[PDB]
Amino acid sequence: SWTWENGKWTWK
Repeated sequence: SWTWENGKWTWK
C-alpha cells in the first residue's frame, strides 16, 4: 500500500 505523510506519498 501507499503511505501519506505531510502531503507526501511513500511506497513500500
